[PDB]
Amino acid sequence: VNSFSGYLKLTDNVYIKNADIVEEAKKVKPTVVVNAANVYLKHGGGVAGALNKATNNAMQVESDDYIATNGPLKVGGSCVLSGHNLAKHCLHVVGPNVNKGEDIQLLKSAYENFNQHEVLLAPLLSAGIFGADPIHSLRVCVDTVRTNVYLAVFDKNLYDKLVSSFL
Ligand SMILES: O=C(O)CC[C@H]1CCCN(c2ncnc3[nH]ccc23)C1
Repeated sequence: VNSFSGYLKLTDNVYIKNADIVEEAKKVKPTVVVNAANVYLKHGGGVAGALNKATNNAMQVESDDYIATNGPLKVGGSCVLSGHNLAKHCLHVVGPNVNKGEDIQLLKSAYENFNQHEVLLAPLLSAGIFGADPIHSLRVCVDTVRTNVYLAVFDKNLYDKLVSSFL
């Protein structure tokens, strides 16, 4: 038993809700919140900009030190950093950005990072400003993640289309 509430169950291990991931993180304090990161951990907009704003820019300060030490992530890769006031940990995961021409096949590699964590609150990778089809992203998630994932979908209209079209 865990503290996630109001989710629709899609499969044995994947759940979904119309929610603002920032507000969900603020209430649940999950062990892991996933950020929709880029390779530079520049949290300017989308999910990343919203998560970072909610930390009063502490996420960005920590991220800049991480990059200065380690260099950029790989597309499809991830790193574990602090969850600040939102979660114990933040798993920064880089899905391919279609608006940069990155290979959508890397989306599966991106979701594989979730399997290193027993339970996660997450957005749909490569959705939103990353330019991928969220229905495809959900399919890859279901077919790749084996750990327990709670997906927060900000847009109510999108949430209804994902549910109604789910196979
Ligand atoms: O319609 C969706 O979910 C997909 C849109 C992407 C794009 C970036 C922001 N998107 C979010 N997803 C969940 N929570 C959020 N809070 C603030 C933004 C946010 C995900």
